[PDB]
Amino acid sequence: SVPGTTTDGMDPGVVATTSVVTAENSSASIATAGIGGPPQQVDQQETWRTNFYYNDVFTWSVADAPGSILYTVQHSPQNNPFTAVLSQMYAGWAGGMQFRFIVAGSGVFGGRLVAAVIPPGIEIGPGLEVRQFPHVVIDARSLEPVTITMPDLRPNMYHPTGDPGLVPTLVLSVYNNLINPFGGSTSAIQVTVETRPSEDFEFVMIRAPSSKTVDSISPAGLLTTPVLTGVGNDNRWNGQIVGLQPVPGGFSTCNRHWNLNGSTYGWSSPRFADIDHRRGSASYPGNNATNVLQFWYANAGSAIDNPISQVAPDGFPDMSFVPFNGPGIPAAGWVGFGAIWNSNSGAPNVTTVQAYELGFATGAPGNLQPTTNTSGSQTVAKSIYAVVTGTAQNPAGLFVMASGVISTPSANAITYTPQPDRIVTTPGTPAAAPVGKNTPIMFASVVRRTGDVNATAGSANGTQYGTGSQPLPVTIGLSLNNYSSALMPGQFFVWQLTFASGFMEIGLSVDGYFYAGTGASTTLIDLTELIDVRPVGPRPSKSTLVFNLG
Amino acid sequence: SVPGTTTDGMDPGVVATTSVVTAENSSASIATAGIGGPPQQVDQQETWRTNFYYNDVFTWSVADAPGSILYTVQHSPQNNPFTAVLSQMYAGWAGGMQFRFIVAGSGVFGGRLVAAVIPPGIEIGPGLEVRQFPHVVIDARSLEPVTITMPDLRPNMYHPTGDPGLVPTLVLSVYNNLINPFGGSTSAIQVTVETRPSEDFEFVMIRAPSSKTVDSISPAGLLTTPVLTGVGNDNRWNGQIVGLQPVPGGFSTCNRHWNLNGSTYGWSSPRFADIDHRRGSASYPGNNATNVLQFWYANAGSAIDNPISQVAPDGFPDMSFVPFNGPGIPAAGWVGFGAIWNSNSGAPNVTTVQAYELGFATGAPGNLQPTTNTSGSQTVAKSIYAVVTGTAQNPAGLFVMASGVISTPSANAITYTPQPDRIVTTPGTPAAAPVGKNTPIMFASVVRRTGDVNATAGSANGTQYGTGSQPLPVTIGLSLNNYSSALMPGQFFVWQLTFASGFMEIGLSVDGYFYAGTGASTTLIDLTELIDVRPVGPRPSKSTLVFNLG
Amino acid sequence: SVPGTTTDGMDPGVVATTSVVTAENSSASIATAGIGGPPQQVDQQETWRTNFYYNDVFTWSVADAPGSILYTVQHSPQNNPFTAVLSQMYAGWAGGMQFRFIVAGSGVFGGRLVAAVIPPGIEIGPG
Repeated sequence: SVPGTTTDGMDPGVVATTSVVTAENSSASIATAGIGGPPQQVDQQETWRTNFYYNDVFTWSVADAPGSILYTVQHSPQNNPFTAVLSQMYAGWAGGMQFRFIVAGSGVFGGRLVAAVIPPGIEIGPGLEVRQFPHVVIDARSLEPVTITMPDLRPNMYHPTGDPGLVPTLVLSVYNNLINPFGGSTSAIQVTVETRPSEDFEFVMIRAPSSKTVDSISPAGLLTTPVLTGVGNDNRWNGQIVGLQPVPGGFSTCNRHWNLNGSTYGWSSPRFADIDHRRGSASYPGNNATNVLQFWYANAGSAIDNPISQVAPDGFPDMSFVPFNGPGIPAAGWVGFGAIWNSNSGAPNVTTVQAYELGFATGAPGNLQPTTNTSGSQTVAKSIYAVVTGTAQNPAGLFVMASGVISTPSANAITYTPQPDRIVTTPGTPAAAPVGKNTPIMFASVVRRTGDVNATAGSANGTQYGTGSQPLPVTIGLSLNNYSSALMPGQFFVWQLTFASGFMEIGLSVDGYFYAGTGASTTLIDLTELIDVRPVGPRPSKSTLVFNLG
Repeated sequence: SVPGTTTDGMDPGVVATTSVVTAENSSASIATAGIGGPPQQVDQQETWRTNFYYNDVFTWSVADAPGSILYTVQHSPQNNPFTAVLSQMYAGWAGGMQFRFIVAGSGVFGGRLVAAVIPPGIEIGPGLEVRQFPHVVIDARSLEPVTITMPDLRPNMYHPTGDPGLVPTLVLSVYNNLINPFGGSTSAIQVTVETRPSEDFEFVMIRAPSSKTVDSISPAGLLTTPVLTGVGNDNRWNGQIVGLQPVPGGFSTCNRHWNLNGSTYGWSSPRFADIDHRRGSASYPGNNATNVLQFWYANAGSAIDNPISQVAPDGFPDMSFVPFNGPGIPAAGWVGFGAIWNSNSGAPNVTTVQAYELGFATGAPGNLQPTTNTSGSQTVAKSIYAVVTGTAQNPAGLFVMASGVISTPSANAITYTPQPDRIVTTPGTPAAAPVGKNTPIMFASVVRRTGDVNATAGSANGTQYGTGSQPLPVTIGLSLNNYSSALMPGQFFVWQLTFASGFMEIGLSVDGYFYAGTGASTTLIDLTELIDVRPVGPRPSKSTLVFNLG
Repeated sequence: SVPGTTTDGMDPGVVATTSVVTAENSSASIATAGIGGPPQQVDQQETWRTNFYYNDVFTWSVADAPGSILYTVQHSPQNNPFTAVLSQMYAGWAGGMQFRFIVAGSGVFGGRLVAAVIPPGIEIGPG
């Protein structure tokens, strides 16, 4: 006698059936996946085939209305942790995948879930009536686990590993509202999904693992655990990613930002190299050359320095110029150590090095003004400390270093300097807009300033944060490989970041922006207790990513 | 009827037996690998089990004496490309592995090979008499392929995936000298090894792939194909690796150099961050403060800035100071843009920024001299262009940027600036010494100079090369994971770099240095036609890595 | 009793299947392709589909290293001349294709040639 309180790892539970799961579907699936050859990895006694391994956990609270979708998984071999490894050596897959749901509710709870297999081609999100499909209702007082099989409802003969095609989706929405009859702060339960390949799952043809690898079939390995803790940098400042800064108003980033289509709209390679431009004019104001401020400018669209785009040279910051005159330190600007070289020789001049704020402006000879658009604007550089003498040569050149610091009028720290109101953007880039409760984020980093060199994290003067849209390993991996057949528009690729106290989720858009679901919250995430980063796969865009740091 | 000229992929050929392969060994191997549970991935009709997949190719010339070892493979599941993928989801393996040799010689050739399975615990290298083991002799005129089985001669119950233990080795040495009876330039043939798991091969217990991953069990993924082409940088200059510079005299690198034991002997993190030091003395010579050269110095061993070692602050170059006085540009020195800040406020001073050569010296107040040893020396910085005024404060601070350029007296390029005679090294580091025909290499990179800003690769003035011991992704992956149970001392981890014309091999020492076999050649490798990088596994240190670029 | 020096047009020679020529693959290819209606030009007595016909001749130098691609063809009706003539006559195809390789080398030569069938989802290039 086995009581229902304890479950075996090979135990399915109660095998709840749906009308999408038929014998005709299974017989057709084998008889048409036979074009791949004999079925591979179909030994029925293997431990990866027979045991249920962890897929996800999710929270069902009493504040969830009926019809509200709590869980959504796509049919993929990346659901299981072992068919995601076996798909590295095979060029196709076909068949089903069971999902076991364990609802950890007591007998005093009430309310029900619902579980329907949505056929492919149907939009998944709010407004999808799960209860009007062929469905299975699951009580919150259920003790034995309930398993349901995903049939392989596909239009293809088999799913190729790189581009699978159209796949069914599985949704767990609220059938009946969860009730705790007491009332209080203990109004949430949890359901755990595990997964196991069905009796009809298979891989069809073998291929070399030195072919299209794990970094080209899915963007799961772009965000690893050492990347977000202490190794990976950001794509704006080349500093350690020490936080997540939510942007509730939304932003847009053009330079050094790669989408999932493997193309950028900005003017920089995926690295931090020098800014070097030929034949941009330089001048100095007034006539006397004592304590003079060096000025340099060149029109956008004329910098033949990149093989990608020629609005600005490589490594140019996408920061608007805050104007400043005289001995006044500018506030919140990209400032890097630079120099001016003659074009006829290539020799940098002896005395005209300084901490030059680099940026974009609209009118160079008269009043300086900030700008966002690149069309009609000009790349403009100007030193922030006094330089004795200075070049006035019109075909002159500018050489600034790769990384930068923060221009601050005082030693006191300020907010994060790439605010969305001052970010240089070409015409044509998409905007990171909030989708429901999800909001765009930028990866913060400790970037030191010219008001305090020794300013690090936890300094008593205050920490200075610089934010970039993507991590540098993520945009490095995004420029080499293509994920067009990995995420349709209207979807995220969601990772689960677990901390020492709670856990949270961020998702990657098709356009390349990261999305944490915090609502209108703007509090910076600590990211120093981050222990685990693992991928969970494609999820709908209009679904709130779970966020609880405690 | 099947002629012997064409071979099937499932065809073993002639199954040549050795006295190490017995029935008692196989029965013992299954009966004692049963402690892992039932055998896994033992379905005999799988395509990865039945087909021979590529392992290596090697050249047998007429200049090879009898007893000279041409091929050496260790018993591992990384030999096969499919048991290297299946070992990501299992925590052990046990059993044998067949090797098929196809000798592409005509009937007019002569000479023979020999093939013995060396038991574990025996040193592999020159002086190993293969022909006095139980062996199989293979003619060069052989047409049908010949296969021999590796028995799993192990002292353990099974081999754990991370630390396998002691394994047999397989050697293909020259039994009889290859003769071409004509005489000429066509004196070489080729033998190809393929590999296939034996009937007794198995994996024993399953484990989560989110455990110890592919980046902790073997250093195969540290050197990937995009790393060595256009993405990975070096650990000294943060520039694109565009070549391999052989060092026939040998060198030693201390800073930012990680071994396979996951420990460094230098003073930098695996990134390119700023140099920032508190309470190091600054001064200026003479009395007048017009066009004065700024001097800064601080004793080694006193920089409380790192959690690793305190000889120098983070990002400090391991370059000896070449002395220079007056308006004379120094030659071959690490020079980066820097400044001086007061310790009492943290504010960097307005005018004292310049291109400061950063380095090590022995005597600061009198004559400046270069140094290599860190014990008793001092970190010393000095600007190379004139600065109006300058700080003389004794608790002052120094802030230099991460990347650097090359100090050149003229616009003309010179040789690679980190020469082995000027590299700052702590007492206790190992030296990269040549082992036979193999010589240490440093990964070159296009690093621009202060004589020509616009100097890039292929410039008509001449290219400037800066060399670092390891690639930055390699030393980044070496600092997070441990490869102590992956390479015993006296061995390399060899990758096969194939070009558009030929191919060559580099190997990674236990101490962390890279080794290409070019002899006394010092010609820089082009590395712009590099198309493939794949790993071949552990090989003996005293074996010449194959090198032919055409 | 042909000596092997002379080969017929209808003679395959020695047939070498790698691992992907399976019987149930052919059965799952034949029954699937009825979505185009009745199959056309299916008569295994016609001389256009029983004889081997020239596609493309290539060279093999001693300067070619191992791994260098000598002849690669995507699956098409254009690999056969009569199938390429009927390809403009029809609007779809389904089925395999036998490739026969004749090596013009004497007994004094040495070296081998690998031949694999790549699955359709695999990008073919340098790596």
